Amino acid sequence: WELTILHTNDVHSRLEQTSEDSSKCVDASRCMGGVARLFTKVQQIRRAEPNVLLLDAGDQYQGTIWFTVYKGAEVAHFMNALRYDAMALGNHEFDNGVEGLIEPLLKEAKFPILSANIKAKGPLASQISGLYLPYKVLPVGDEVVGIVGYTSKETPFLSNPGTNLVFEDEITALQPEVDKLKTLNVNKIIALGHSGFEMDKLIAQKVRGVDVVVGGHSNTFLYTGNPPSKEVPAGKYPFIVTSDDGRKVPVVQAYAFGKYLGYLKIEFDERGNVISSHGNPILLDSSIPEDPSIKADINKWRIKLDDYSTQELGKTIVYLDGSSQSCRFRECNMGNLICDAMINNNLRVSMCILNGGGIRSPIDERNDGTITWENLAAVLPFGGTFDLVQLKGSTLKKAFEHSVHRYGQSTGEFLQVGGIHVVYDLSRKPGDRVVKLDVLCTKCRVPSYDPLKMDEVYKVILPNFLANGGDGFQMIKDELLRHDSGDQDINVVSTYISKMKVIYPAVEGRIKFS
Amino acid sequence: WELTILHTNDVHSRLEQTSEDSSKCVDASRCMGGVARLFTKVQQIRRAEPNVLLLDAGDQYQGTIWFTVYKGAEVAHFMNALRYDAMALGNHEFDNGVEGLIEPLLKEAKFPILSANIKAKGPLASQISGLYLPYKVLPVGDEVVGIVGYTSKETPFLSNPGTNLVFEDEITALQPEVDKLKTLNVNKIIALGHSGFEMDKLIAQKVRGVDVVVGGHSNTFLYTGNPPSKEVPAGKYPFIVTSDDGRKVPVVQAYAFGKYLGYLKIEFDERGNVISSHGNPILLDSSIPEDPSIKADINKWRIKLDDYSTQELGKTIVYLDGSSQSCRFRECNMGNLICDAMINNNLRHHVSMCILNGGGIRSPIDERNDGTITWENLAAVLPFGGTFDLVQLKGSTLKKAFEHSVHRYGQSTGEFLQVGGIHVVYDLSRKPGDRVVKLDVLCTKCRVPSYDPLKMDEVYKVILPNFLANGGDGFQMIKDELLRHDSGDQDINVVSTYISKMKVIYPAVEGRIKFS
Ligand SMILES: N#Cc1ccc(Cn2nccc2-c2cc(Cl)c3nnn(-c4ccc5cn[nH]c5c4)c3c2)cc1
Ligand SMILES: N#Cc1ccc(Cn2nccc2-c2cc(Cl)c3nnn(-c4ccc5cn[nH]c5c4)c3c2)cc1
Ligand SMILES: [Ca+2]
Ligand SMILES: [Ca+2]
Ligand SMILES: [Zn+2]
Ligand SMILES: [Zn+2]
Ligand SMILES: [Zn+2]
Ligand SMILES: [Zn+2]
Repeated sequence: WELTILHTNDVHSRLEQTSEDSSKCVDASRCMGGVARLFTKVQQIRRAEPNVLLLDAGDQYQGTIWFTVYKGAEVAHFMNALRYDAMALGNHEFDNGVEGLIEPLLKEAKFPILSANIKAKGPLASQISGLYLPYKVLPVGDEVVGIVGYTSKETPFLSNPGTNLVFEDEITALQPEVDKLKTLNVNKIIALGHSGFEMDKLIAQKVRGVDVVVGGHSNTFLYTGNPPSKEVPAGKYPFIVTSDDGRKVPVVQAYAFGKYLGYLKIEFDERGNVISSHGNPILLDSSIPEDPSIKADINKWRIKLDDYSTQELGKTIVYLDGSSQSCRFRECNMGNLICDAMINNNLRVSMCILNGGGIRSPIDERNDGTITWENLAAVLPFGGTFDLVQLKGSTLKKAFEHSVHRYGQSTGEFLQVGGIHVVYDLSRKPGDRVVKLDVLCTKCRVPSYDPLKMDEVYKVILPNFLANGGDGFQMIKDELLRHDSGDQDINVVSTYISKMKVIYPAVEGRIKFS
Repeated sequence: WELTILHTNDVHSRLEQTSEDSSKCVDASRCMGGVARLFTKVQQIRRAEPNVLLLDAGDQYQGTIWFTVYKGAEVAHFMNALRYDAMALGNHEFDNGVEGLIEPLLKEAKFPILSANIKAKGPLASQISGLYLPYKVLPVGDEVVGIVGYTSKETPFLSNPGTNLVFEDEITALQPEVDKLKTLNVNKIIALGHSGFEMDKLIAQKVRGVDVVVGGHSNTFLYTGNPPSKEVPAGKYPFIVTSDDGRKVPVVQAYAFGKYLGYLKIEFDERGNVISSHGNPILLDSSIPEDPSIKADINKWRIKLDDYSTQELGKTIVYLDGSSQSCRFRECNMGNLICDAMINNNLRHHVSMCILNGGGIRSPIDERNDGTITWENLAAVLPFGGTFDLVQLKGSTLKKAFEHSVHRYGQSTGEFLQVGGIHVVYDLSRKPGDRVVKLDVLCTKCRVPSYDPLKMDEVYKVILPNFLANGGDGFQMIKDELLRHDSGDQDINVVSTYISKMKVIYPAVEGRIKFS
């Protein structure tokens, strides 16, 4: 018995086709992704193959003005038009609180929404009953396939789920669900969820009964053979994990932003054991036509976003690299621009820290350098503030160690900086990787970089998200000596670009590796 | 027979009293120098000692809006009121060309103006004839004292003396003059000139018959004992040179900007040989009152200078270090500010690299006056009225410019480069012309700018002053090897427009220049 799995993850409000770097589509002839194109490819597979499932591994919420304006209503409408079979909750599904998940998405979706490790309590428990499920048993031809869902246990530190939801350990909560399916004679089981590639391999190894793992969160690109675009593979597609019960478990992910459609063909025996598997993500480029009916519908919804002011805030003569491949791994000029904008607005304090997890999109310079509100909203969508904090040298050293404590997994805590020169040695054990930390003096007439002192006190400008312990920055929230509310994030950056008129941020050696 | 030599050098238009860093006077209670205070000190010494000479070793011209507006007429007027006995020509006396030296200074000074190594040719020979002299024999009581002048051989690369003036080697030109003085029965000889401390010491050692050397140009601070202010001594006052003809020759200098009055008391024998010498520069601080007559006259002349729009151009929240002790020796934030203003103004109407000679940065700016920056504060930093131009350069040409930048490091010369979009590391222990150990530059043929090592065979677009594109400060490799040269915007206007745009400025020392 053969099953075809079609899968998307971390679409992040890319409803329309985009530029290859997943920023706004300008040169339409070379544009990729979007739901209109995705529908054409999905229909080509469904008409050719008998047993097909279309799955989403979370983070459809947040990314463009489509979500700023429609707040998830666009997600339910277009995922329904594409006839997704199941979706697992991501951390971004909680960005507008529980109320912002229930009303636009859970009540309007015509497909099951899954998460086995999220438990509701108090008054909310009765209100959210049946709105999301731990699993779904789906008929596929004359057979049945069990799909078990999971969501990152880190969601309370990344989003707004509130106090009436408990995030259990993924492996602990998934085992009673898989066991229940096996007692119900469901021999084919897919683990679909949003925790990242490292947790996906752990679920494949330790959750007895799981046949295939379909994940997201880490924007992992897997490929077998010569890759078709700029994404570099982290391993082969699928990635094979040998479980603790000696079975080969395929693990898959399909990058992010709807650029690719994941495609895996599984050969099962009569007892639901995986005999073999093969496939690859499919690049959704201009050679695949956008579906005419979906496009016409996308255009109708686009009218409300078209009333947004298309006025030029300013110009860039350089590419503004806000890609996660850069800003979560190294110094990126978008990070330097925002940290310099933060310092400049406040002086109208020489040090700045900014998590890569907060930088959500790059900005292209080829459209006569024009920067609009729409371009900026995709970079800074959370509506947070840039606040003043007083920190000890020891707290600052702890935040920089946390910045790289699990380097290489594409996590949000990596820090972009202003008025700070940091050197990291990744060969050293976690918590002892900062080899050099020089900061700009304040008690000096002429500013210059001096070694950080553990017993000294520093004034830093950072997002209110980090002062509140976001991205696991617990040492900031617990040890800060002062915290003053600042100006709105996007407004600080638009004001800076308007004053400067022409911007040119560079990678100047603020972050170095040994 | 006893003689007291009072001496100034590199006053650089500091007519009014200044802040101790020699920028604008704001907190008057702590202000120093100025001609009014100098007059009180000179008057105190003249009434105490019968045999006194007041000498200037050049570079009175250029430094503040006093020179922008009065163009040397303030120099002649106030040097006459102080009754200077003689002055040697400096490089800055040629900033407004030969016509700018002849009309307001040579024609109005009531004292001799000297230089034994400058020779006139062409039609100027007849025009300038006798306006400046190789020497002057001065009566001092019952005796006579010979004073021979000299000017830096480097002046054509630093100023505008023109094609009709020839600069000879100092030692070659001075010896025939000193020998002539001996035949004229002049047994006491002072060499007064503007070539720097290293040349002053060579003059003392090799020019037979010279008794004392009074110099300038290098802003050298000499002192015996504990110094009274922030200047660090380069040696004792006086510095003693053992001459080739077997004598002890004192060499003196008195820093710059009229902050100090050089004071040297000499004991001569009957044949004009130095028996002994002692003194020190006198710090002209608040303990010496300003002469009321000179002060009133200074206030009268300042009326026309206030007409300069006192409108706040912008604000600084940091000290703007444009001092020579910094910008001629290491990375200074005033240099970073100017190079950033040069790149920003050019990108307004892709050029990522900037070079700027420390010799072009003429004053710091203080942040304590509510951070206010005016046209007067700026005109003291950039007074030459030059432009910031676009040039195309080979990687080899740029590497050579950075080698020339540190080829004779430690003499406080102007060729040291301040940078923008460049990361340079020097190792001074190495031979000259092989001191540049690291040179990284910002890419231009990239979507994201980043630092990459310089390539000898590569071609770069640099913003620099027109002065450097024309071989100023000895940058012959720039003038001779550049591939393109476009005219730019006025230097001072580029910096003021940037400050007005930014509103609040805070330049830092970031590690653009490093030493190994
Ligand atoms: N503890 C805590 C905590 C404090 C504040 C918030 C505020 N908040 N409510 C919903 C979304 C946001 C929000 C706001 C701002 Cl300004 C953010 N910058 N980055 N970032 C982000 C989002 C996703 C990932 C993935 N990995 N890292 C991430 C970081 C942001 C989330 C949330 C939680
Ligand atoms: N070769 C040649 C050459 C080319 C151009 C000029 C222009 N020029 N005419 C008079 C004064 C200036 C002038 C203009 C500008 Cl913008 C200058 N920046 N620095 N600097 C300077 C002056 C003094 C010292 C001492 N040491 N280094 C110096 C450098 C400047 C002089 C002069 C000569
Ligand atoms: Ca199975
Ligand atoms: Ca003698
Ligand atoms: Zn995501
Ligand atoms: Zn996620
Ligand atoms: Zn001088
Ligand atoms: Zn000079």
